[PDB]
Amino acid sequence: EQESVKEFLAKAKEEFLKKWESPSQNTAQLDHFDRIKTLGTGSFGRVMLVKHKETGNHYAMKILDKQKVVKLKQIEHTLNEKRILQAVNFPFLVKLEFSFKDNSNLYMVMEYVPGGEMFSHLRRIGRFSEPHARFYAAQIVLTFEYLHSLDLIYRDLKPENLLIDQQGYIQVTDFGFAKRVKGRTWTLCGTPEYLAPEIILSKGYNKAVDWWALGVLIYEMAAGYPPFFADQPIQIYEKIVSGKVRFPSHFSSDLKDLLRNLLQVDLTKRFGNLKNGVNDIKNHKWFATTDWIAIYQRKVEAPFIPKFKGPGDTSNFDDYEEEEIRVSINEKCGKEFTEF
Ligand SMILES: O[C@@H]1CCN(Cc2nc(C3(O)CCNCC3)cs2)C1
Repeated sequence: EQESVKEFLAKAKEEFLKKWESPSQNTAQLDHFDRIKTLGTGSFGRVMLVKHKETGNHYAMKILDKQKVVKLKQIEHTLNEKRILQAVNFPFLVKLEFSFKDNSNLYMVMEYVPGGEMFSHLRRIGRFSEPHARFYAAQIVLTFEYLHSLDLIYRDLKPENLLIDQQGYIQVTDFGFAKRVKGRTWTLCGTPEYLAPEIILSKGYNKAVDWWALGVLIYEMAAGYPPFFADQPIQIYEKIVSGKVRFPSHFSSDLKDLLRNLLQVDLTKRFGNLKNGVNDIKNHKWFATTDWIAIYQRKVEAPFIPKFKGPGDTSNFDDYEEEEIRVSINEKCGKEFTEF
């Protein structure tokens, strides 16, 4: 690669390792914030819009229930998420501003991106044109180049995890399955439609699973639906391990060729995992119009800007039952979460 790219990545790794080896802890508390609205909810946590009482700034606060984290075998995953987020720095990653814990919960306080999830915009418009899909895909290619050079795998790429910001660019959120991996890793995790064959088959796997998931994401952005789907997960998995993929006739020949190389069932033949690494993707014909430096510098005009009224507008997120943030009078699971 050009020495300027090599030097960029060498410094990125130096700065990551310094924060990785000495993580920040305990940098706010719950009563520093006013609760506004629930933005999302899952099996062991939720994300709430909050406002800091002294500065007036808005944030997305992820709240994880310690007891549910333990029951669902997510302890190490939640420790990975916070340790990685407090150590990374890249234009297309949502920034962690504070973290802390109390008797009941773990808290990660992230910047609030008001434009909504890419998933909502995709389903409202139907499908993105190839230039629009390519603008987003270029940001993911650069983000994975950064993460993989730090020995990090992301493991949850899908449209719900890509937020659209006030300039129309992507912010990747949700590091719940991200991990530092120097060789292979073995946990079964991720969303069925996006899993690579080697995860489904219980093999030791590597960063090539993120490049498979980028093929699924680019197909879904340009078609409007993912390439492998079915009513039951087991039927999705049969489709994935065949890798049989039919493309819409409106796909360009260059898009089909890129996708056959990202959706390659043999991980040793998959683009992103060959001798030339990410450069097989950056130099592919489907990306011939992409100015990689201009994208990184945020100098390209975006395909659209979300409609919203201000930094606290929630109109691009959906409505959930509003539940208490209860804090037990007694400490739960203190040992398991000592390092958080
Ligand atoms: O029963 C034994 C006593 C403690 N138990 C720890 C566990 N670890 C998992 C992991 O999935 C393994 C891979 N790394 C992510 C977490 C599931 S149970 C195992």
